[PDB]
Amino acid sequence: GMVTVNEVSDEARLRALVDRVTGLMTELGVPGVAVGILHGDREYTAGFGVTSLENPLPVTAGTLFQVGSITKTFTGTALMRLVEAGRIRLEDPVRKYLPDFRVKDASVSAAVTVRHLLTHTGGWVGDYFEDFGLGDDALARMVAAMADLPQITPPDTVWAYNNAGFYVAGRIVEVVTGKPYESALRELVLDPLDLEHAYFFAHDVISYRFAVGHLTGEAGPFVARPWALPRCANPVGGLITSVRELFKYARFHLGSGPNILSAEARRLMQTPAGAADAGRLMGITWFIQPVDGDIRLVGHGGGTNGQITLFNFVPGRNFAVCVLTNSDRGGAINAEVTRWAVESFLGAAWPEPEIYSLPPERLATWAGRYEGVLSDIELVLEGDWLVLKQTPKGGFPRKDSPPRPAPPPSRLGFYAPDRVVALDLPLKGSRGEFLRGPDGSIAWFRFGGRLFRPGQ
Amino acid sequence: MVTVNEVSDEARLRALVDRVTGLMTELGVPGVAVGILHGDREYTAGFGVTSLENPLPVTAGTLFQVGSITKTFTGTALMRLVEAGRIRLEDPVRKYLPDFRVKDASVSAAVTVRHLLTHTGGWVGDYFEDFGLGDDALARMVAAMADLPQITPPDTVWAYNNAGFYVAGRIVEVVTGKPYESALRELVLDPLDLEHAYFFAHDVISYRFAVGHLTGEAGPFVARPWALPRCANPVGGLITSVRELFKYARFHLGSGPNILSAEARRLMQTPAGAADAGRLMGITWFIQPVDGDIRLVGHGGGTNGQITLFNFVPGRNFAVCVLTNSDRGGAINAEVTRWAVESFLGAAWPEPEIYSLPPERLATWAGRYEGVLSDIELVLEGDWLVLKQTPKGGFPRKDSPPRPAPPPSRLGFYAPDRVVALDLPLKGSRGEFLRGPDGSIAWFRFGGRLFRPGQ
Repeated sequence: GMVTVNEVSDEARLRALVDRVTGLMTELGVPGVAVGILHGDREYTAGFGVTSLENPLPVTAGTLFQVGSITKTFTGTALMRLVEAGRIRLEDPVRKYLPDFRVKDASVSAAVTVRHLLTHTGGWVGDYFEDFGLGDDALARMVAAMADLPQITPPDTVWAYNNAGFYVAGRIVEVVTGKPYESALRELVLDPLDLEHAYFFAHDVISYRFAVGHLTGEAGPFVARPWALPRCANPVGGLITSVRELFKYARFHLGSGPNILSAEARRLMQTPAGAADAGRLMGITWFIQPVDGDIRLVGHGGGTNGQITLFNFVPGRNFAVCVLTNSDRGGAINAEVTRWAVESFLGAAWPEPEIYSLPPERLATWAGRYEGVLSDIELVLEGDWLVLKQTPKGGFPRKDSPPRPAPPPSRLGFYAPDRVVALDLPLKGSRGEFLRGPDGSIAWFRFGGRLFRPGQ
Repeated sequence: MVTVNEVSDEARLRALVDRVTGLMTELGVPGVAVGILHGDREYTAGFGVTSLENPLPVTAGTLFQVGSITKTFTGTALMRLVEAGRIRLEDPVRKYLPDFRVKDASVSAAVTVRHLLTHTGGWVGDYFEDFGLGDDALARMVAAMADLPQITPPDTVWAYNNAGFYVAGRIVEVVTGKPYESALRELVLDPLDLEHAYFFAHDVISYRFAVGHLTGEAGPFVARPWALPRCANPVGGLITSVRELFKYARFHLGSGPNILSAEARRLMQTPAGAADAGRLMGITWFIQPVDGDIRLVGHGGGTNGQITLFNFVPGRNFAVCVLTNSDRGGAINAEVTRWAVESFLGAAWPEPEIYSLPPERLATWAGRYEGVLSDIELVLEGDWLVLKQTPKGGFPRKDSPPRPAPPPSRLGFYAPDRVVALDLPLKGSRGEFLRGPDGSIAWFRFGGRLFRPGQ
């Protein structure tokens, strides 16, 4: 059962895209993929596949997807909204607005600022997902539950993707505004930017065209259940929107949109506040990726229960690209579509780092167990290559949800000292870094933004 | 030309599929789902599409908003707490809700649980607002009922009372110590093995569901908002399919597991008095006599563009199910139910005989009639009285816009002070003029709701 090509705005221009994507989906098993490209006054949209495997409908440019972690930028934009009005400062401590907030470390609980949450420099355990109902008290109970959150590293030491840090970021918006986050996000960002179809609950998306998530196991893909994230995770990644609205979001952040943030504040979100992971830079919620001289990708990735998305934009060039898939393997599509649009519309040259292996005597020093909070990473020496074998521990989306189907193993190839990238689909493209301790021993293995402790 | 999706028995339902395929193109309903249970044989029939913007074939497993049918589920939970010796229908409400209050002080102290389940409260029945998506939504609504005025004193004039089930549902919450949606699972839903019986959009979204359709001037369109307030879940927030309503039907026929005693279900199906339009009122059940010993026991359902109907005949292992996703599906709810009764049991449907009234006599019933959710105008046209409904809004939410008014319908008499509409989509709805002791018209009961004569 091959994939469908539902809608293509320009057929001749996106012809290479149509064939490049229509191929991958057959490979990975992605049920549906929505693409949107922006270049000056022109907008290029393309829809592939079906919304659901059980309930198929053609994926279009207006199809509603769960953009996932892209919502963090909306939370940051809403916070910078409050910074411009003189109500919040990024250097202010969190306890200035939530005096009851606390994590396991008391010294960190009193020194963490708003800037720490938006730059993932808190240091506590990030991937922490519980459910506290569907009422407006869900987010306030999430933050109070963070009192047991242990410290992985002290703050401002080793960069770590922090989902839990945005519970506080959204809760700060709740307190300073005095309204629920979903209403406040709608008040400061959605309504002024004319984001018509941008929702947080399933009771607003049912009557339209939406996508469901898919997990792929041995015998193929299947619908991912449950479809909805906990309400307390909405400031983290609970937004549901389409390509046509992500275009409006891109125009604003490119300086070509309305002024809910002055240009000065918008460029501050896109100024590197420090290093992130895998050669990326950390803005204010924004990820910055150097490419070709002045050309650098600003954006963020997304991923819920079976819905993997990506959003990027080039400042001063009026360029943007959105890719929204409904499979746990759509990240491979997210990368190739983003790369082609930059190489096709901006004519840039991409930094393809040289892939190499090492003598197996050295590779044996990297193999072993690597323990995370959401999954395990398993490196074993097979042939002249190191192979990554991931194993989800369970706990997503709910604390009782089952372990998701593990992806097929992939070979690891070095492109720099202590830096690797996966060479086989569907993990192909994900970079990793071995952070070593003061004695020279492996202290962490950062992969996908998360830190894994060497167990051996 | 409407696609036929599923038929369990094409031969036995040969005449059925033809009647529905024609009735859908006439009224404009996008999809219906039919389920017939007779003995050990079950007959299902899938029809049409789940949506006009996003069609999908409707099957027996397609999730429909059964609407006010949920009231029967709420009464089943309370009747389960009846058997456990936890609650009593004759007990006042304040025994379980000591803070409960309506505008009338005496009624607040005398209303019982039986009053809630039999629509005999007397306060304003149609009262809807929103208090969030949390487990506190039902508590804030019952507390907001402290201002609901009295239309009539209790046990005087029967009237449909949605509000009473806010309290009847809240009584389940306090007695069990769980949310109302959870308490229903623990009491009836899970004991009867009905997985696909949900209340929230976030649980139905991953499956096949039907969206509501409203019929306006430019034709039918997808009804927004799809969602009902969480506090209205004890009123009519249940979402399920035909496959699950069979087990629910089988249970009340006795051919299911006994979470309720046999005499309890019989006491639920026993008429506790007269309701509206010749129907009888049991414990949440609506009883309509048709022929001899055969009686239709069931309930209607109505949400934002989804009309449903569920009836069963005790003593015959018989039950019918018709779920439509458009506001004009009521004629198909009656037609399929009417056909199924005398096709599988062989009875004779009570088709009322109509007689005409001179215009000098009809003019005594004409005038303006004011209601809560809609307005009624009775107009003399030729040798007939014409009903004109004018909704004012407030459904599903207190700020929702008024729905398109249904086409007017002529009114024909079948008994003194008793009418029945003759034109679609109102064809079949009977009305009643209740006369005060002084002989003047006190109320016009239409659609189970009361209307005051205009001043």
